[PDB]
Amino acid sequence: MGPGFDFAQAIMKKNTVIARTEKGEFTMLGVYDRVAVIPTHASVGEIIYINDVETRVLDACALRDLTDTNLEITIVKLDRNQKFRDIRHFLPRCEDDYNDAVLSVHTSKFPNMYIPVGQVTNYGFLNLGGTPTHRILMYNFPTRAGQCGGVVTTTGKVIGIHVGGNGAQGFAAMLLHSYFT
Repeated sequence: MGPGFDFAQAIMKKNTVIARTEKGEFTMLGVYDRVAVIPTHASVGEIIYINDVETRVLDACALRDLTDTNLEITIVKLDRNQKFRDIRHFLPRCEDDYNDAVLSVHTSKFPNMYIPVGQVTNYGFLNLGGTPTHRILMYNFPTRAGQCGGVVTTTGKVIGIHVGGNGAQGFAAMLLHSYFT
């Protein structure tokens, strides 16, 4: 509908796949080469389904900060025959707050879904499902089951992936450029 939705669509149309684990179907962001991200609660194993095709997992790393605190991001290298468009230049370098973000989801349950979530707070610490988590972004939208892995964007930046909510707020894990050197 406007330039925020334009940037979000451009990311969804080229840099997402549908990932299925034993814990559900997730929006999965491809970042560069065969490297993608997914919420750590997806419990990625040795095999994952990518657009309903059986795919070997070459590597999976559940990120933690240097205090050994959960970040809720798993970086996955896929045994896929095709590379993603490199979007690392759209990743922020530092923790920040944002205006006018969009959350975009693409699954069997929610195809072509886009949500203007408004202002995004650097929330920091969250007890996420009982697990102490750092580098959390918050937005005041009543996000639902089926939105985990959703991509959070502003114009020109890919800033996080949706990892949870409390019924009134939604929470995303930050993406930082330094995760993908």
